[PDB]
Amino acid sequence: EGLKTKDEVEKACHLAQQLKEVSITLGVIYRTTERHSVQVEAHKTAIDKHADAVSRAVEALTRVDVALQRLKELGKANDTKAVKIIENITSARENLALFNNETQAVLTARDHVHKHRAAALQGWSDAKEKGDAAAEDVWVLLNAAKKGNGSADVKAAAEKCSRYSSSSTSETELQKAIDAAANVGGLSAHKSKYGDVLNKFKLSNASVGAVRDTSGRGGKHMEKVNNVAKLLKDAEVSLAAAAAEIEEVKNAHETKVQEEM
Repeated sequence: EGLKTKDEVEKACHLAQQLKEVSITLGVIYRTTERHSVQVEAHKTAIDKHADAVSRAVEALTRVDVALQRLKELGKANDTKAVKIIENITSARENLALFNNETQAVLTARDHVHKHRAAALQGWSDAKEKGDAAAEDVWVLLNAAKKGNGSADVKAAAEKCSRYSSSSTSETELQKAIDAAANVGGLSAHKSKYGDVLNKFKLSNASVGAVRDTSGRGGKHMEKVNNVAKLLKDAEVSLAAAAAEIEEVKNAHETKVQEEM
């Protein structure tokens, strides 16, 4: 089986084009992930800045919990001023837990973006390696079809065939080309090669979809980070006051117990 009819030549031509288009279309699709890498890196910087900016609030909250733990040890954590202080600070405690949780979610999303991007890249590279080589195999038949005992129409079609598709490929178009070529004896020797090219295309493309979805979830977590970071910073002065007050309460109960022993 060489390509002897115009129909066989055209099905081979279209396939060779689509296989060669795999690397070009996938590079285009891959390049859409760079904006997501930039976004996640930007989230990480913003988180590091928020972590600095909230640290005085966090320090005050730690001081409060330290003093409360000591009041609980003394059996005096039911002191009405302690109770009042704990009420006053509970929203900030809750906001700190949310900041920790949403920042973690942002950072996991960041990790996942890079991982999906690395897989998209490797998928692209495998797809190109396979696609370019399978297209070369087809071109053996196409070039042979320019000469010999095929029809004049077969030879002319082979002469006309360009290396390149005029538009982007896709899972559907590549598969369409492969399926059309299933009818053609000489091309059928490479069927498994064609399959593996398509599988790598799918994998790369799916990884790019995962980058985009992951990055969208990341952004929504980051909005919550930004909201709660501001609430913590805003509470910093009242948290420092609360820490001093409960320290005083705790110190009074310490000295009452010392002086009573």
